[PDB]
Amino acid sequence: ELFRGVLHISSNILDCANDNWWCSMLDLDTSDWEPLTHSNRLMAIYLSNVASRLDFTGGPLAGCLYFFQVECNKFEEGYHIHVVIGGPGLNARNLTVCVEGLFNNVLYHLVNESVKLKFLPGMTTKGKYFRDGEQFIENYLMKKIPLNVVWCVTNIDGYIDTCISASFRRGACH
Repeated sequence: ELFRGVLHISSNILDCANDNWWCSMLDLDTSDWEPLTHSNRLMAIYLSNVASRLDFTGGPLAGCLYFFQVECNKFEEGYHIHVVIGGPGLNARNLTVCVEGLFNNVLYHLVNESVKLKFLPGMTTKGKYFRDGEQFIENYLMKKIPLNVVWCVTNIDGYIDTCISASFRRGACH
């Protein structure tokens, strides 16, 4: 059903933030989260920005189900976005180009320097794109606790609210 992939965000990209990134007007509901500040807020804004444009997007990404999770790199500085997405217009021949276009088109608006994110899809043993994204969400992504997971966006019923709920994420762990 749902594809899987990762985008890496080096810390150099955060340094190039312009006023459009900082002066974001969108609401980050941290009523059940850790305080989002500095680059964690910048990445939460970016992830919320990409989802916002996606909810009313057209083309192959219209009518798609998505679940994006930005997390801190486990051993280094920087972040990585776990990307789970799937839909009628979305197939293996355009998945990479659609995901890279979507995330980069938003990022261009928010930075001072020329940057590009590279999408790397999860591959099976035979090189075919993985399609176990919903179970990846359930068994792994939703079992992260902030601020290991920094922010999260989704349009899938059930995760629409639980995904940014620290108390619910601790339930999926236990």
